[PDB]
Amino acid sequence: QDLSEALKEATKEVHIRAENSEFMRNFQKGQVSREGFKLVMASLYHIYTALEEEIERNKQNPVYAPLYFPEELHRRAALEQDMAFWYGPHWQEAIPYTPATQHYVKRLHEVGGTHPELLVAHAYTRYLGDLSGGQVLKKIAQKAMALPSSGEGLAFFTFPSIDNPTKFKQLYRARMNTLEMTPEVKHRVTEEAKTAFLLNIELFEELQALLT
Ligand code: HEM
Repeated sequence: QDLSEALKEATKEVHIRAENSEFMRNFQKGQVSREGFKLVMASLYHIYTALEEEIERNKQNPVYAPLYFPEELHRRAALEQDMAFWYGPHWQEAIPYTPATQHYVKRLHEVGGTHPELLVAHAYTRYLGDLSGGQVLKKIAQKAMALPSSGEGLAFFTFPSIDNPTKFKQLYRARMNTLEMTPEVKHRVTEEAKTAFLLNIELFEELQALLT
């Protein structure tokens, strides 16, 4: 069984739980406000910063290299633009760093520094989601908060280097199947992907609690 299929099958149930989390449920209803959106985007800034820092550390490592797509996927630069938009010129010292966010970042550095062979699980969970449900959220966010089609404030959800996300995802899944794979690595990677989904669910549950 190819890794791409193993990952889809391994995370299909927790995905349902994540897509139906209270924060996302409200988001999908269009009940997202500036305060809530700033909280999640600021948390993603910390998360993607840590993820991409570990990706850079392991870009030459064969256990990850085939999936090294900085130009097409990396979000840090986009998030820095969004942070300046939502938080202003001094966003660096204005944005929050919640406990759930720190926990996520913590696991990211553990994987990147000690278990690099599992890094693919974390890139898969965030990036492929960004190119799927993330595109739906972008549309909802634009309508709910009156964000311009010009993209300001939603740079994170925009991939100017990917003409067709559907096609890119297929390329990505295929590339995931070229990584050196053993029963040991395959089992652990699917396990870490489930953990990645849980870290996201816990972030959303936390943010929702902070807002309510
Ligand atoms: C906001 C609610 C969500 C919606 C509307 C949504 C919707 C979708 C849809 C329609 C697909 C299928 C795309 C395809 O076959 O190419 C998908 C795939 C995916 N989603 Fe979500 N999603 C949501 C939440 C999430 C969350 C919170 C995560 C984890 C951060 C996530 C990560 C993924 C991943 C990793 C895939 C790719 C699965 C695969 O093809 O192996 N999604 N999502």
